[PDB]
Amino acid sequence: HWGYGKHNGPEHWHKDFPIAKGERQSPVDIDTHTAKYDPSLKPLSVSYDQATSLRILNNGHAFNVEFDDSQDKAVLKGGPLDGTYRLIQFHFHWGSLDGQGSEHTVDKKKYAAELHLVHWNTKYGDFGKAVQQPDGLAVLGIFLKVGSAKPGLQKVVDVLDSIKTKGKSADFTNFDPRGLLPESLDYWTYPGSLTTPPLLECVTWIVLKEPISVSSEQVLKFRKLNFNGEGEPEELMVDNWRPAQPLKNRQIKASFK
Ligand SMILES: [O][B]([O])([O])/[C]=[C]/C1=[C][C]=[C][C]=[C]1
Ligand SMILES: [Zn+2]
Repeated sequence: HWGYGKHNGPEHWHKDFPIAKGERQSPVDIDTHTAKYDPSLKPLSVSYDQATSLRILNNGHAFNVEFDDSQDKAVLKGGPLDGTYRLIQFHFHWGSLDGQGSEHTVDKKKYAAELHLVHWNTKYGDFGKAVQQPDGLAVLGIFLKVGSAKPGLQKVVDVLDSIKTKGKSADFTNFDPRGLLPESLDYWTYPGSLTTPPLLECVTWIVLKEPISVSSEQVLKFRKLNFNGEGEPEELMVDNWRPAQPLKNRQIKASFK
């Protein structure tokens, strides 16, 4: 019964998921002045040309665009990573207002939304194994700011009407995730966690410095989704973000400057 309400939101999660108060939780604030440039990170490799999207699902907390991860088709390598990480799904976190919605912050600034492209380390065989390991997942995080429309997001926005409520899904084949990336792949990286229960400390975070721009109309459509199931009182799917957690004994590294 976790969620984003007053009764069941982030401040309550520790009761069912004690790791909520752990040593490597996410998201965090990225203090740009304290992040250190690391000239050794190796180049970052996003290989999405053969991606095979399958379906879009409203899971009651966000919507997920799911991919075929039974073979190396859409993979993340390089940067801080050792080995090959397969794309399994992406989703977003967003606000009720344009000045909130991101999970990570940058010098305390919140963006309107944040995209998470979730990948798992192929050495562990399946995603359920990978989330048990400290280097199991690599999440590419991309900030969204409100301005000009993002063309590559529009196919997602257009299908949302068909998955308004929890448990609805729709076919979502032939979607190209390359259309959601910014120009630059400059990034920050740090070890962290899933930002929703079970909050497992299995993620190498790769947060891009450059946000993408989406239109007010695009993000308004996100906010028409429902957390509730069909035939239940309407609760708009907004403010599905976890706030920044303590950095503790971690360093955030920059790929640039
Ligand atoms: O850290 B997020 O990318 O927000 C969470 C991803 C996540 C994926 C599968 C199961 C539970 C959570
Ligand atoms: Zn997420």
